[PDB]
This record gives sequence, structure tokens and C-alpha cells, in this order.
Amino acid sequence: MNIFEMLRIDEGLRLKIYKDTEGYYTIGIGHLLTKSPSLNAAKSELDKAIGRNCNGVITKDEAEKLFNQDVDAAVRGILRNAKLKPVYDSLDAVRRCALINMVFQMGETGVAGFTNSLRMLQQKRWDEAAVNLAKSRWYNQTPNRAKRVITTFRTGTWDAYK
Amino acid sequence: MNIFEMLRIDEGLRLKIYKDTEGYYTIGIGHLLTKSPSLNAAKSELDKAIGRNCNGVITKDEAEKLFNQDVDAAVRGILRNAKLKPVYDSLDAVRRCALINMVFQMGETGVAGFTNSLRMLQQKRWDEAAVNLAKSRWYNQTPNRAKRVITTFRTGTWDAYK
Ligand SMILES: [Cl-]
Ligand SMILES: [Cl-]
Ligand SMILES: [Cl-]
Repeated sequence: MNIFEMLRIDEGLRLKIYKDTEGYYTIGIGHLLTKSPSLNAAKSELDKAIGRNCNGVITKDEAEKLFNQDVDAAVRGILRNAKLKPVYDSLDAVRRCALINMVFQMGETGVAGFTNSLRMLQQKRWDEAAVNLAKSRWYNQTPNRAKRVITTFRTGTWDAYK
Repeated sequence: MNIFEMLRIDEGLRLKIYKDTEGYYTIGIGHLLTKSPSLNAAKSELDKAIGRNCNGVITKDEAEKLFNQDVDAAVRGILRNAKLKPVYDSLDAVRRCALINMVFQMGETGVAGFTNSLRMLQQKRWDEAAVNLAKSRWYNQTPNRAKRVITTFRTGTWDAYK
């Protein structure tokens, strides 16, 4: 198990533009094309992202390439952030994937707002962090995913993703 | 009227820590301290932000200084974003405040997701941008503020804030 297999479980793989649970145009493995209620905007952003005329359809390799780019952007989002970086640095390999997962989902600034839970993680207070993250709107918006991520923070294992 | 007075109206001015409409600890002029449900964490972040032991209370000059920082951070976020910069550059002085207002509220990445409305704004298609922005979650969560900002995009005047 790894960050790539982890996010594939959470995001799923689809080679055609589709609307996620929130009604946002998405493709590949959790790649948000646009928040705009516009298929043209979705397709437009897709063509730029892939570098060809896709017509809302990409290949497996293209999806995996774009996925690798999004993961890199998530890690860079963590490492450029004063609040997320020291936490990340202190975390083990498994727990780092959980943090990366969060930033992949809601972006740098979103996760950085959980200041208290971030302190707890850095101080290796896993259960406290788990309890506090469960109070968030993030948990409320995507509870199934949050449970898997939070469990990963708590156990430091891949039990939630088998 | 200006960006400072504009946000003073939308965010309000408070010299003591308080929960915003979403329950998040805030102070000054819309300055988010933390998303954590912990007053101590909020006070801790505040002391860091000001550089003294505030016990959840700041001065007006401190709020203004902090507010000016937040506005600068919002403008920097715009100018360092490939989707926001060209739009911002093309806009008049008033509609620029509307864009800054949005970024000030939901951050750079959040506003950058409105790819279609951003294209319409750059093409001066104000009505079309208003229609698409009116369909956003942002409009559903904070309708009064959003309605003012949208109206400001449609007219390019301050009449919605008088
Ligand atoms: Cl939009
Ligand atoms: Cl938290
Ligand atoms: Cl939104």
C-alpha cells in the first residue's frame, strides 16, 4: 500500500469527465477540472492539463501522469507551508500519506487551518488529533474518507485501506 | 469606498476573539485564527500573530496592521496565480476589490476554481459571470455578501455597499 493506491481508493479512477458528489467536474484520480457549472470549462481545462484535444476523455497513462502531478503539488503545498511542513517532517511514512491525502482533497490552506490537530500530530498525540479532526466540516462533508484518513493518523498503519 | 471599507462591511470589526457564522474563531477584520474548536488554540495563534500576550484582545492599530497584511496576502495570492492575475490586471479599480474580497474570504485556490466566471470577467461579460457565481456553494453559504460582490461585478460601482 502507498499514497497512490491510497488516493485511488478514496478518489477512484475514471477516464471520462464526471461530476463528483458535490457536482464538480472531475477526471482521472480525483483531479478537479473546475468548480464552474460548465462542461466547456471542464473540457477546456482538461485540454490544457493534458496538452492535447481530449474531448473529455483521457487514457490510463494520461490519468496516471496527471495523478502523479497532483500528488507532487500536494507535497509541495505541505512543504511550502509553515504550519504543515514541521508536522509532515515529524510524521512517519504511513502518517505522511494521510496528511498528503488531506491536502490532495482540500488543498494547502484548508488543512493548515486545523492548527490544534496539527500540533497534536507533531506531538504524537494521535487519539487527540483523531478526536479533534472528527469535529471538522471536512469530516462532515466526507465522513467515510475522513474516517479512513483519521484512522491512518491514529494507528499509523494501512488497516483502513487494507 | 475602498477595499478596506468594503471588507470592514462584509467582515465587520471586532477587537476580541469571536466565532464567525461558521463557528470559526476570528478577530479584527475577518482574520481567521484557526478552524480548531479550541479557544486556547485561538488565543495561542493570536499571540503569535501579534507578537504579545493578548488574551484574545487586540488594539485597533493592531487590527488595522493585521488587516493590511491579510489584504496584501490576498493580492499576492492573485498576482502569483495564473488564473487570477490576468483577470485582476484587466479589471477596473472597483471590480478589483470584488476579486480581492473573494480571495480574502475563501483564498487563492478557492477563487481560482471559478474558471468559467473568471474568463467571463476578463472578457467583460459581467452578467454571465454573475449567473455562474450565483450557482456556487459560496453563494449558498454566504448569500448576502456574495450578492453584494456579484452586484459589484455587474456594475463596477460601489452602489451595493452604500
Ligand atoms: Cl464559475
Ligand atoms: Cl483542529
Ligand atoms: Cl464555492
